[PDB]
Amino acid sequence: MVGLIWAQATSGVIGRGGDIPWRLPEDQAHFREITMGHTIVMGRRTWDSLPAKVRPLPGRRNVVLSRQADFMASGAEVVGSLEEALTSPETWVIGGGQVYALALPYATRCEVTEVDIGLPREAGDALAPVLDETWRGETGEWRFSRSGLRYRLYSYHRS
Amino acid sequence: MVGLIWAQATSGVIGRGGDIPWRLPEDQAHFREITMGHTIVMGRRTWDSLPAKVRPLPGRRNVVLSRQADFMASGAEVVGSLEEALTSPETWVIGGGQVYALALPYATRCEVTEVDIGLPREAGDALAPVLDETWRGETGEWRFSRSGLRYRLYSYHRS
Ligand SMILES: NC(=O)C1=CN([C@@H]2O[C@H](COP(=O)(O)OP(=O)(O)OC[C@H]3O[C@@H](n4cnc5c(N)ncnc54)[C@H](OP(=O)(O)O)[C@@H]3O)[C@@H](O)[C@H]2O)C=CC1
Ligand SMILES: NC(=O)C1=CN([C@@H]2O[C@H](COP(=O)(O)OP(=O)(O)OC[C@H]3O[C@@H](n4cnc5c(N)ncnc54)[C@H](OP(=O)(O)O)[C@@H]3O)[C@@H](O)[C@H]2O)C=CC1
Ligand SMILES: Nc1nc(N)c(/C=C/C2CC2)c(-c2ccc(C(F)(F)F)cc2)n1
Ligand SMILES: [Co+2]
Ligand SMILES: [Co+2]
Repeated sequence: MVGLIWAQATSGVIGRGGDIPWRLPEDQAHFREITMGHTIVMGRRTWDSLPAKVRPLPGRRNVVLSRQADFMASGAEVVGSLEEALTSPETWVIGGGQVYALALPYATRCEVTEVDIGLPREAGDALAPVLDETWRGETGEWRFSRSGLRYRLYSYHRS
Repeated sequence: MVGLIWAQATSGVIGRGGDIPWRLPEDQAHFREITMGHTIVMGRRTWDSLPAKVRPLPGRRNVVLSRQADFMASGAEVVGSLEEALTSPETWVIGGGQVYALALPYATRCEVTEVDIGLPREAGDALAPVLDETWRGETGEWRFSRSGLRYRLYSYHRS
């Protein structure tokens, strides 16, 4: 099982300026629940976005994709291809835009948090992947984050 | 990864008289999508409940759990303990009531369809397992089947 997990604005923006223009504790808790115990695969830029204090994310096999053969990610594995990272029963691809696109052919689940923020797309933004017809999606109810933004979860799935 | 998948009335009834006392085509398509490609494990009574013309379920490794040492299920593997049945990247336990109770301590996910049908629990009924607070899951909310019944999906997980 390869899954993708991401949060996006309604416009599809998932990152900007190397970070994320919102922060929902409730979604972070859902992210921890879904990924705990499993492999997490992330691009190098997303690894760079994690403060050294918090990485590797605990209780998970942290894997970083990089084309730099000598890149060092203390507490993680750095691999040069996505296929190397797929040696567990569950692998969660946790970003960013480039790695979601690369991992989509391998995936059977996308856990997508939609953030009710009106965020027009900018040059340089990282964007969520386009999901074609093969994906089956249950659209959850709008929830109120304590941050003030509404959000809802889509659990997309395909065989 | 061991998951349980079932559809229940709100009361918890999943089976009666060797049958499922409703029809929900959207749930069947959902069950097909989640189980396709994977191992499916079922108790002998559930295997018996499938007409020979529609078993084994296509595209899945069908496994039947029975205490009869040399029971034959043409088109499936027969095992005498759930543990022999599991061997998986991904196994879905597909019923019925006895096998769900046996399998729950090994499960990390339950995919539950709840059918809004006023079905009282009756002596002899097959019942769904009742899930702890340790099973964290969203809560679907009510959808309308072309069968005319109302239904919703729960995706339970525990870390
Ligand atoms: N909203 C959300 O849910 C999430 C948002 N984000 C955001 O996403 C943004 C970063 O995403 P993005 O900019 O797309 O960068 P990524 O995080 O996708 O990392 C891109 C890097 O991954 C490596 N890489 C990419 N493709 C390959 C390949 N085929 N083979 C080997 N290595 C590869 C390269 O590393 P190198 O350059 O070292 O070779 C590349 O520079 C940030 O803003 C971040 O905050 C991230 C995760 C979740
Ligand atoms: N709504 C739904 O999602 C579903 C509903 N159903 C319904 O459920 C009902 C059947 O459920 P149920 O009556 O509980 O029967 P099960 O389908 O759970 O089969 C029970 C049988 O499995 C075998 N078995 C049970 N425990 C063990 C064990 N520990 N070791 C080895 N073998 C074991 C025995 O077979 P033997 O007697 O051969 O030893 C036992 O008779 C039917 O009405 C069916 O339609 C079924 C699946 C899904
Ligand atoms: N959600 C959920 N879980 C399940 N384990 C099952 C079925 C298990 C098995 C093998 C008999 C279903 C399901 C599928 C098809 C039908 C219908 F063919 F009768 F229409 C009814 C119910 N649905
Ligand atoms: Co699957
Ligand atoms: Co898990």
